[PDB]
Amino acid sequence: TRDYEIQRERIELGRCIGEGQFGDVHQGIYMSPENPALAVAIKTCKNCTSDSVREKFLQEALTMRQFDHPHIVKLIGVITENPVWIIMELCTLGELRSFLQVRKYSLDLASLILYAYQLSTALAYLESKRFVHRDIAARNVLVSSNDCVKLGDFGLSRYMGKLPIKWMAPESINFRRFTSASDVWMFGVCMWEILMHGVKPFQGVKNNDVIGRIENGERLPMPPNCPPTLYSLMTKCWAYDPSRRPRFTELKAQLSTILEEEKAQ
Ligand SMILES: CNS(=O)(=O)c1ccc(Nc2ncc(C(F)(F)F)c(N[C@@H]3CCC[C@H]3N(C)C)n2)cc1
Repeated sequence: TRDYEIQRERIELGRCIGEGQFGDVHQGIYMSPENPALAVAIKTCKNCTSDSVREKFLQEALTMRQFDHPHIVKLIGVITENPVWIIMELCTLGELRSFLQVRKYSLDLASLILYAYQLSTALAYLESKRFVHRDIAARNVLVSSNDCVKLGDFGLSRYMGKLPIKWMAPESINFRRFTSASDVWMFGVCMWEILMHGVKPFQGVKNNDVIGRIENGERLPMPPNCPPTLYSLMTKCWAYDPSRRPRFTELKAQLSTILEEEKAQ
C-alpha cells in the first residue's frame, strides 16, 4: 500500500509558486526514503486548524491517491499535522494556459496536438477508473516539460463553487448529468483552448447566454491553423446527444493519427 502520510522533516520548503483555493502553494523538495530527492509542489491551507476546512482541503488528495498515470499529476503524500500540507509532484513549466500564451508564435502545431493526445490518454484512464472529472479545461492542465502535459486539478472529480458553464455539456447545465460523455464535451472545449493558444472560450459572452447559443446549435469556431480533421473531431465532442460523441479510447486513436499526419507535414 502506497505512502499517504509523509514526514514533515523530509520536506524542504522553497519559493512560493502561486495561490490555491486554500492557501499559497510553494515549490520544494521531498527527500524520498529510498530514492533520489523529488521536486514537489507543496499546497498549504491557511485555515486548516479547523478540522472542517482540513476535511475539504484533503478531499482532493484522497481522490489523487487512487491514480497512477504518466499524464495525471502524482500525489506524493499529505501531512495531517498543523500546518496541513498536500505534496504533489512539481510540473516545472507551470500552468498550460500561461505556457501556450507566452509561446503562441513558437510552439509548433505538432506540440499542441501532442498535448491533446496526452490528455485524451489521461481521460481514458480516468474513465477506466470510473471517475468523471467534471472540470476539464486548459486552466487545470500543467506542463512537466515541452513534450509532457499533466491533468492537475481534481476538485470537482467524482468516483461513480462557481460552475464552468462555458466548458459544460448541455445535459450537465440543464439536468446536472455528469458522465464520461459530458467529460468528452469539456475535453473538446479544452482541445479548442490548446489550439487557440490559451484563449478562453466564449470571451465577452455572459454565462447565462452560453446555454442559448449551444441549444441553438452554435459552436466554438475553427481555430486558425487547426487541421480540419482535428476541428471535425472537436465538433463531434460537441454533438448535442451524448450517444453521438466519440469515446475517450476513440479520441486517443484519432488524435494519434492526426499527430502522425502533422509530423509528416
Ligand atoms: C512558470 N511559472 S511559475 O509560477 O514559476 C510555476 C507555477 C507552477 C508550477 N508547477 C506546479 N506543479 C504542480 C502544481 C500542483 F500543486 F500539483 F497542482 C502546481 N500548482 C500551481 C501552483 C499554485 C497555483 C497552481 N495552479 C495550477 C493554479 N504548479 C511551476 C512553476
